[PDB]
Amino acid sequence: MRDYDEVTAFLGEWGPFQRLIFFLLSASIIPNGFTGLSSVFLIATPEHRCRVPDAANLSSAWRNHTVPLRLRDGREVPHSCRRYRLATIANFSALGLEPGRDVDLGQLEQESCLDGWEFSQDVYLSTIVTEWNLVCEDDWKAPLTISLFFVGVLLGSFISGQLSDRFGRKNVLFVTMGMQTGFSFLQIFSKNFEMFVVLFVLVGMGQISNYVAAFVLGTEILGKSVRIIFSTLGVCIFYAFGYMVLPLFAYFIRDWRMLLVALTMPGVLCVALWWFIPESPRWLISQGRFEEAEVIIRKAAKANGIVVPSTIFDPSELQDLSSKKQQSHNILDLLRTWNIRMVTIMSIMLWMTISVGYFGLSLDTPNLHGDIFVNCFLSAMVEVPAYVLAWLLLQYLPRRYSMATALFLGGSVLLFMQLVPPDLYYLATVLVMVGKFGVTAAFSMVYVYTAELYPTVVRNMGVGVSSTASRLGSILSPYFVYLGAYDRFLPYILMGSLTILTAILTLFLPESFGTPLPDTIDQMLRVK
Ligand code: NA
Repeated sequence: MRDYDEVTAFLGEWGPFQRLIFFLLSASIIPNGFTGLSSVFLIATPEHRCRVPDAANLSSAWRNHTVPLRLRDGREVPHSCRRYRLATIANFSALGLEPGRDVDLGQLEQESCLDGWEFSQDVYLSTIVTEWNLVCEDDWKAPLTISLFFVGVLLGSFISGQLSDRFGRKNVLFVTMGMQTGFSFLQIFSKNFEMFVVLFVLVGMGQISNYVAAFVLGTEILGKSVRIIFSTLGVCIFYAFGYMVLPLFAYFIRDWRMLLVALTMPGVLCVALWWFIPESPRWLISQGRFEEAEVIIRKAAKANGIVVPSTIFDPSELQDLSSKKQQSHNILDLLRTWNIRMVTIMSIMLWMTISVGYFGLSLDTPNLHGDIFVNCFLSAMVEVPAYVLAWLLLQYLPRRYSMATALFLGGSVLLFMQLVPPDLYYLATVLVMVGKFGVTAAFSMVYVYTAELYPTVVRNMGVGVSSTASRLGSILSPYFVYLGAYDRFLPYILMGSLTILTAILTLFLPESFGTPLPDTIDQMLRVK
């Protein structure tokens, strides 16, 4: 009995076919890059103050003091959710009494905005926050729509695998890419907040589905070695490239409708790949469609320029290939033994905390001091070296110390943020970027570490559980940034403390480097 990897070895690990599949599937991830974190610009909050109509007979003296003041960063700014009672202000404004002299501004009555907000346009022209006034009493609705986006991402992860197994990798890939672009485009015509949130949920469901489908297809077509490079550096780097390109558009386009129009344009180009990406021959063989798999294999061989007589490719054996034993599906197997139970709980906590930190640090860029566009670009740029370093470390160093050090650096750098004085405010940004670098590195390494820790019989189930925990952590991430209203540094304190605790936790996991991967739970390494 041969194996698929052994029968198709005559194609070679690298060449025009593998090069084209690799770069066409990796480039298909660029739309996933700027779509996920577009909330940084679509749902931004400009400066605002209580509106006052023009019908009030207020002189220039009162027109400068219609809103109470508050201190912020030492300086004073207008109150964002209160205004002096317009009836009372006008009552003696008409009579000629002057502000601050006759009537004490510290004793006047206050009321919430009855006529709306102003939403200064220094940086943004319009956002969904300005569109539907998601401020003050309704400010909690801004992080809710982001959480619902990640909820949709969560739900899409469950059904995408089953759907692609039932209907094929390419079909689901392109269908979900089409639905993601169609629903993202329809948001331009949103009529109310509810329609926008529902469409955002479906957008996230398609974004995850067309990411998982492309990942599976790429990992199934490519060879034994190029598979790991594609899985770890290809898609991640192209996602980072998309994330880096996201702020370049937002710099020129500052209207959420036009920004959505621009960000959805590249997704249309990805439809041109239908004639250049083949179906996974392994899946077709598993379906019994050996003729199509043979056709695709012969086309690939012709593309690579390898002469393929019967003595080097016999399609009869293609119908009688070996098949690996099914992995267990009962989730109880992960919790019926002490060691695997402890490992699973530690992996869940690790993945959830890393995801929470990674997304909280990415969503908090608009609040840092400096240019929001440059800060977003820097946040995206540091991911590339993080991925390269993660790959090199996994290639040459033990995972336990590598991840422990990465998490320690990331968590510790965030705690020092409160100590930076305003004279060197820019030192805060570099600390945040270093923390993002460390968190990205740890997030990249944790996948390979967890995949190595679990045995073959429950590897897929354990990785899936850890991924679901990571999705939950991502869902929770936007609410950590929301705490910035109640305290400027609380989100960083929380994320740093959790990252440090996770770093200490990593030192208790067993070390898989240099040890053969186990096949059964009894061969699983024992926790410290
Ligand atoms: Na994609």
